[PDB]
Amino acid sequence: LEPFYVERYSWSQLKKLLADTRKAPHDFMFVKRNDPDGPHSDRIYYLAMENTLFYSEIPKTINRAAVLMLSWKPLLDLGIASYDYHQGSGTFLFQAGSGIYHVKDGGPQGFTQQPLRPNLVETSCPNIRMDPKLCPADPDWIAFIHSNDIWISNIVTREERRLTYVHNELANMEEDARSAGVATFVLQEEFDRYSGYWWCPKAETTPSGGKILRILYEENDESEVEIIHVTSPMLETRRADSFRYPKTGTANPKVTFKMSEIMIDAEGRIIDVIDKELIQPFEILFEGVEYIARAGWTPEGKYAWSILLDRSQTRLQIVLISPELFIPVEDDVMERQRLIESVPDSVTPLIIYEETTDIWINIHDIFHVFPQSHEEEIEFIFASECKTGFRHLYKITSILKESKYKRSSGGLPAPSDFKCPIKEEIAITSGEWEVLGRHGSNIQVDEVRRLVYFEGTKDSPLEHHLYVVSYVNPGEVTRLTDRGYSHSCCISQHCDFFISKYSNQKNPHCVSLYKLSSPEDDPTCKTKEFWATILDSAGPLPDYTPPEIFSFESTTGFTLYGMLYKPHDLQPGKKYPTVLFIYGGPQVQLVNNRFKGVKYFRLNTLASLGYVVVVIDNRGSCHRGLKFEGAFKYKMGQIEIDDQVEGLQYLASRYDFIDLDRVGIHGWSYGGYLSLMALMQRSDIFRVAIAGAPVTLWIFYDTGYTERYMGHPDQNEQGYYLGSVAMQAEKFPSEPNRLLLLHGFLDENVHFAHTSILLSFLVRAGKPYDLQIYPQERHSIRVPESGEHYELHLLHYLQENLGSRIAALKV
Amino acid sequence: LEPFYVERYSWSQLKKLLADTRKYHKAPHDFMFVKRNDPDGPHSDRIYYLAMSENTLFYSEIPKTINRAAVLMLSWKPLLDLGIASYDYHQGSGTFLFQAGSGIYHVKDGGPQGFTQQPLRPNLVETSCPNIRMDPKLCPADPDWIAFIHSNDIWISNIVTREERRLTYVHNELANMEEDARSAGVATFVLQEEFDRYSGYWWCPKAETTPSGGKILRILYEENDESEVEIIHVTSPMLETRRADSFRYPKTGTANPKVTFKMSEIMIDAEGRIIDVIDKELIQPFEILFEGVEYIARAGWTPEGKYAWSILLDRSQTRLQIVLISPELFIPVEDDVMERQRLIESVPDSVTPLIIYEETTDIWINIHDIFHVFPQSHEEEIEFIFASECKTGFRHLYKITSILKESKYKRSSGGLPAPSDFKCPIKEEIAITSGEWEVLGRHGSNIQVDEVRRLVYFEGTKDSPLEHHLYVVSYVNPGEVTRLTDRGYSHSCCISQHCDFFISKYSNQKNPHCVSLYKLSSPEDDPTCKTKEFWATILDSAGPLPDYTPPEIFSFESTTGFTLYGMLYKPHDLQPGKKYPTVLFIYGGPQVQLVNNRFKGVKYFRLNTLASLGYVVVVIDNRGSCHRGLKFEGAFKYKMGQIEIDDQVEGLQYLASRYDFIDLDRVGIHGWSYGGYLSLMALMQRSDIFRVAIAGAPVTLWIFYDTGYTERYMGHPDQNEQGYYLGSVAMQAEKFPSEPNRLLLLHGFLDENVHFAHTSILLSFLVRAGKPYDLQIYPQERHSIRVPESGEHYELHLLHYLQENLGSRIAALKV
Repeated sequence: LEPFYVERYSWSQLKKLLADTRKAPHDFMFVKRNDPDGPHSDRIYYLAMENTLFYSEIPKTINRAAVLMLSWKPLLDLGIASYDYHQGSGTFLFQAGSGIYHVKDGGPQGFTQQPLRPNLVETSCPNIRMDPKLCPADPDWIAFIHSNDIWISNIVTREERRLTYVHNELANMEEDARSAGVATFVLQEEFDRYSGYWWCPKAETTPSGGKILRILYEENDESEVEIIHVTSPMLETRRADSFRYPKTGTANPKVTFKMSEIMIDAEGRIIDVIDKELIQPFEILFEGVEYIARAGWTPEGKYAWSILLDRSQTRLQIVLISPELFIPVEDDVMERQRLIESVPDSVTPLIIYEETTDIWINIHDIFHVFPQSHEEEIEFIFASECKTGFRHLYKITSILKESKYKRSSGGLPAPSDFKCPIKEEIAITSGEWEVLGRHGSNIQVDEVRRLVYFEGTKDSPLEHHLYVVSYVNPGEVTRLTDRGYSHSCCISQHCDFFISKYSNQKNPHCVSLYKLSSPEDDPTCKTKEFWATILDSAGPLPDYTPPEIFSFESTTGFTLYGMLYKPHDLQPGKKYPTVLFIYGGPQVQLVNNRFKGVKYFRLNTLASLGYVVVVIDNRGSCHRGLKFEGAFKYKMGQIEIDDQVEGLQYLASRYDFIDLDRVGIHGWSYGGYLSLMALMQRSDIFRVAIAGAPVTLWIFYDTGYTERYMGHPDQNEQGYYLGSVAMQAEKFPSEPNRLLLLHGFLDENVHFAHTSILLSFLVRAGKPYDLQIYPQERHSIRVPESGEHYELHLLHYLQENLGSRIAALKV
Repeated sequence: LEPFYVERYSWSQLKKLLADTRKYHKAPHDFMFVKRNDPDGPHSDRIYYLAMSENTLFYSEIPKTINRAAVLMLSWKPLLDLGIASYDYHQGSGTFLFQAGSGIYHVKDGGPQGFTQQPLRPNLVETSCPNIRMDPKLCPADPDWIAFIHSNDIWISNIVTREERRLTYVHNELANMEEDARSAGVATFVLQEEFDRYSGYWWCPKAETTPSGGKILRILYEENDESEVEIIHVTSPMLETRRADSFRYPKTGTANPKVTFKMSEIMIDAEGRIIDVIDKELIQPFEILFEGVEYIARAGWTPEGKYAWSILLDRSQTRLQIVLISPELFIPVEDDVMERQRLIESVPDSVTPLIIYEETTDIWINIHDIFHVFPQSHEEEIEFIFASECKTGFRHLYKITSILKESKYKRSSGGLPAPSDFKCPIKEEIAITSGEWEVLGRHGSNIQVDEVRRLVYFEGTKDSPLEHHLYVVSYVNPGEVTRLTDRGYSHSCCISQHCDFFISKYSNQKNPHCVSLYKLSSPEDDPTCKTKEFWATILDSAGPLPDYTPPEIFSFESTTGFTLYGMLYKPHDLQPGKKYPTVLFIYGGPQVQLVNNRFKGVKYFRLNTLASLGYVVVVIDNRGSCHRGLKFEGAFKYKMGQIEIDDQVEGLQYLASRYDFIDLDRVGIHGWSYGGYLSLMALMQRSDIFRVAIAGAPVTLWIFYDTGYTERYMGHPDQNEQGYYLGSVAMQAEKFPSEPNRLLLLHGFLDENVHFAHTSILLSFLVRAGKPYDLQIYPQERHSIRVPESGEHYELHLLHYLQENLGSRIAALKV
């Protein structure tokens, strides 16, 4: 064998090649036409290219010889991120820039043929308005956030009112702290729980003959949370912004629950508002809870629910919270004494389902609730990894029992006093595969036919196929998407059509509309049909040779998957240099059968310079159950590279053109962390390491993430020590050219402190580094000029220290 | 000629190279002479001084005669037993006062109670203060009393009655940064970094006697209000915490601190106990009495304690004033408006500030520590000696006499004073020195005045710009400036208070720093004439250092008119036929001369270590440097960055003709602070000359630097749009090389002077202009690199960078 060498370009010549070589539809919704005679069945509304609202028409019959391309009809007159709806009126609502707008299409006021004009919601608010949500009960009321407080605005009467008076926007950060109706830093980053207020879909009637609308919300008080100083984006000022960051082992925000009551008289104006806190403290009612993972209302509207975790995140609880638990707020001490006794004892919180595990609770969106079937029962579907070790739907019926705790007593509650008995727990699915419940995946639930649809890993972990099965008497799981592709699917609310954003490794991404059929003898059975196309493909894209997906049976008893990009125009005899992209952290799988030319376009660019690009999903990656993910608990850093080195040596034996005297590693966030761990642990295997936003020291990262995977720092001092590359600075090479550090100077998530503190110890260890800073970038890179420079320095750094003979000369 | 290429060592090898090279390796200061007054005794004087074994007070015995056959070494008798930066002394009682860490201690020696023959135990001054007590000062009138600062307020403490008392209630320590930020007795950031004025309060040297038998002491003090000053954030040394400390930094063009004089009258009874302390504001605002003044440069008191004096600059630093301020100008602080109005009218209109000297210049005023007031001979006049470049363009001594006239300004009348209303007439202004050379007045250089013989001793550049020398001259009939120090060495000097001895710390390019005592005699026929004699050695030289070839001081007649000096490090073992890679070291900014006849082996050791590995090392002092007059220095006024490289190149090209071993196709440049600024400018302006540029803590953008410096040399930003733009490398990022392995930035992450945002914002524009950089951060370091482990890693990454991108053949291959 004789080593291949890559093109020694200049700096500007590399900028040439990048500069030269150069979003999908989403948020679908279905509305049927109520059309006695006419042709079209449905009219859908969705978001795509500024990025705004489109609509389309679904024909009742198609010429099955030809392929129907559906038309992108524009819904608006002239981006848009997330919209709301109310079918009973047709009332839309959405955000675009600072302003909020509304139209009508479907309901009592017709189907518009042409693009209807966007009518604005006017305001008496001094600041930007965030997170607009429609009330289902009243189609005319909406709610939104303004300076960490909830307002409501009426888009016909033009009547506005501030509901929560918590955040004093004139007072500064250090003294203020509180919020009401927004999620904190942790709950948005680590739990994808972006909103913090939820409308009630019903309204109680008053003695005057009107209604009372309801809004649930949490009240965070971040007073004990650590203040941290990130540098301000305007480097001109030479100042830093103070923002709250609950570091591992420190206090999280003082969470507690609240609820509103808006009396609307017969005319439609607000009578009088009542703001309501809990009957007792959050510590006493919900004992040992330290996070509010999700919340919302029952379709009934009688109970408001919330999923609640303990601090270590090893105890999920689903609790029902009836509005009769809340009382109005009062400064008068003995008036509240009277308010508490008038509320009964039997009106009590109800833990309808508790579960534990010695790994962790992965929080998911899936929680369908059925209408109140029997009197003191609640039928509901829920997902859980706890039982089998894999996420499966369990139909549960919990007895809504009167509590053994009476607050009148004076005594304090025991741990089991709000635990409901279980009538049943029917496992709807089962196996060595999971149901998906994050990133827009959930469950479409037919209640007449009594079915349930879902995404999962049944056919393969590499493909996210659509599946269907009954919830009453469950059994066989019917696949609804063609093999070889991966699918992020959306089913109709009427269960007759479904749309499937799909791609694979060779062919780019598309979208397709599909019709579901069902024999009239048997509701259970369902078959699909290729109905239409919403977006045609980009074809075998020019200059793009993808990687062939490989798997290998690991020495740890797992089928570890991987992507292998081979050098474009392959030379037998001449072995090539090798580069290894990586993330290998929780909540993320890189290797699946999907088009990796969109986001991972550069990997292909490296393949067309003579770099062997390899990618592996080590133990810890998602979509493969709790036991596979759970491998690294308390042991982040320690195992991951050994899986990568193993999977690399499978490619080394099979394909000997991979030169293991020229091995490079690169990644972002956790990816950069492992890239440092690679060079630190395996100096012998790995030549160069390029660390993007490296987590160098786990005591600096937030609670929500780190306590989940590593526990509380005090009870795992070694796991933190071993998992923190900053401590182990002496273990790095005494050889330059092998350690590049890349980091955004304004990083809120993986603080630049990680890099600076690592560098501090690297300096006193006497260890060389190379370093680039992108001073205008936060966590990722969200500016063209920075991104251009990153890629430009990446390819040149590899060229100068891995690929070409000048790099071979440096040793 | 064929190229030379340096030997490639690894990172691991060079670390050992630099370690071993350093495997080997503070002088005395703050001297004082006290007479033994022992006719029978063998010693005339005893000298006290600060030095290291731990920096502390020592002493030696100065004999009345010596064995002139051999060299007498002086025994360093330690005064103490338990770091002392500075110390105070009262001649009358023999009382030492000095901060040492947290505590403020005192001992007695050499006064009326005699001279000890062993160490003395330091006696702590006890305290109710929670925090560390900074800036101790003995009251000259009463050595029982002292003053100090605590949380930016003046406290006084008696060291026998144990009485303590806070004198100012300005800064409240429990309240945070933004909501408070006032101070009394303390010098602000700008006054310490740019003007080297470290104290902000001054004891009135004499005591007034009350009718009862007690006495009044006085402390003049500066009261600063930093409310309007820019609050800048720098990262906290505790990286652990991931926080940033706030402090006040007047950026170029922004608000400076708002200042004023205040006086504290301390009435003490006949027992030594505080009766009452009155705090006194000025009778009119500082804005009105001192029109135009931005900085209180220096302050103090006349010998008699009759007037407080003050040296005052306007914001542009073109106008300087010396103003006498009577204590009668200060009236008590009264909230009661009817009471104040009476206290205003109590003071006569005839009492008024006295601008006893005023001068302008179109270049700038360099502040200095030379100012000597005489005994008051005539009752409505004052004599003094002062230094100035404003007359000839070179810093010289002038014996000014000023007439303390009554002002035409009466406060009574109600209006504001005219610009000339406080200006005294100058009765005479005798020039004591003159020529194209300067007297020195900073970094401890100062005059000593023999008031009996009517002479003045001083340091200057008369013989050479490369050698500081002591001189003596009359101030009555000034003429022959007699040199006292021996030629061939440069001299930092100290003269005895009795003018019969002088100490020198001297060195030269070959010989390390030696410290010698010399005795000053005079012949009976002419007391104007003075002659020295080698009396003893205080500190002996370390002797020419092993493996240190010192450089040679060259010079060239520049095309700009001036005789520019430099230093040349020839590579060790020259190979005729082979041409070496060149490394240009630079500061090349104001207030600094690198090139002079001193031993550069201590500080600039690695310039030699570069030469031993086969690098030519050049250092040039371009137009802007100190010690060559104001005209020379002024060169880059409004033009920083624009002219310095032209001088550096010209010197480099001068060396290239005289020596062909300079490979001009492989030349690098390196420097710190202003050195790093010009190192960036070298690459930005002269790509063709300079392969690599290694820039330490570089000033990238002049609006981000402080008022006191930046406006001195560049004026107000509004008044010099172009000079700022052209002088700011951050604003000209597009003009950098697209070739990598040329630009290297170094910067201390915790820097207070040249904030790291200079470097970060340069990178911001280098990125969005697609230009490559290399970077090293030193996260535990401020402006200069302090921690030894951090310094070694800089020295290492310097040599390796030079090796891979300039020196060795692997660098040549990279094209």
